[PDB]
Amino acid sequence: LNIAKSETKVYTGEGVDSVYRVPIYYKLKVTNDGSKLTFTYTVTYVNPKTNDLGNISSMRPGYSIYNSGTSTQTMLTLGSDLGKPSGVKNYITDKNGRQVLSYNTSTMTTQGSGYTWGNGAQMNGFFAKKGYGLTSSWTVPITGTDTSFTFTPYAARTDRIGINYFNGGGKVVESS
Amino acid sequence: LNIAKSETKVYTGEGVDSVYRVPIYYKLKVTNDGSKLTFTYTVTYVNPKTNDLGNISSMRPGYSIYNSGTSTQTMLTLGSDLGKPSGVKNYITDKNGRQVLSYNTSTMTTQGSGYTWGNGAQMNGFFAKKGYGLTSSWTVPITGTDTSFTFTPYAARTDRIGINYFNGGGKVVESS
Ligand code: NA
Ligand code: NA
Repeated sequence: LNIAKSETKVYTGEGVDSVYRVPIYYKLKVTNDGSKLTFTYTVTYVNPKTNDLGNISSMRPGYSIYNSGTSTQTMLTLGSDLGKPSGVKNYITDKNGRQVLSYNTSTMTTQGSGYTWGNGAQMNGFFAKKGYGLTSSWTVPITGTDTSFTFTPYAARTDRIGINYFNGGGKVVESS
Repeated sequence: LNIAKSETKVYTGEGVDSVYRVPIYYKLKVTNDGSKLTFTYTVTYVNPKTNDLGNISSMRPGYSIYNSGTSTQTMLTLGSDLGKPSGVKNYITDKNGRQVLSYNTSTMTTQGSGYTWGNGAQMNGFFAKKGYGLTSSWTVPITGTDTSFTFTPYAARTDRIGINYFNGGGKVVESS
């Protein structure tokens, strides 16, 4: 049938460098070959649309930027049929996306998999006033040493589900 | 050696029912038997510490509460060596935690696994002014049909990593 061997989508966007008051841009290229996704992520002061570099003539040579945040600032979230990310290659690319030089490879660390459940049950005042409780239970298989988890309690009246009576206070966090 | 066959921890906390201005409580019991974690989650107006029901005599019998939020309000996050959660049993428990009746079982839906990378590389003004870019790349294996993902771009000066130049605007989201 001569089906495509890969499909690639390119996303761009922009923000503002607060220090020099100029636009800063990102480009995210994602390629799907059927076996794996390949991500290529670039931060630059060159507009991807016009290929023109912004006016940063006053930018000092020692000024430096990161393209990633702290270990707790999630940048990538993956669906259930995507496996474990590889190491992250870091490098400097020229105006045409070609590698100028490369730095040390980074390691992906997970913040964990998040879950919720639908068709939530409810407890009425008739039961509540008897001292009854609304209870949910589930099990989670253990496949190795890292059995860490976090749990966020939730309670809300049925006609205003958005207002959490616990408001984020009593979060349960368990290491290692 | 007669090693314990299981270990259990019980977490409690409290919030406020805005409508009736009374404390509302949660209890989370987590049991580890080596093969799986078992979670038991209860929302109630009975104080777990004193075993005393708050004053909700004015609570109308038709008043109802949920113990969970929307499909996007993450309540449980699991570490890398924890597998896929089972179905969630829903039921009403009495003052002593015994089942009074049960409702329909709920289904856990994942919000995905979150990731970040450390040892982030940096680009200096000398390179930026050449029209160069800071680039990271990685691959992700595909094991099924759901290859959805989200990506949040990030850029910050190296002496103030906390201020994201993209501020959350250009988030990349891909279905199904
Ligand atoms: Na964690
Ligand atoms: Na998703």
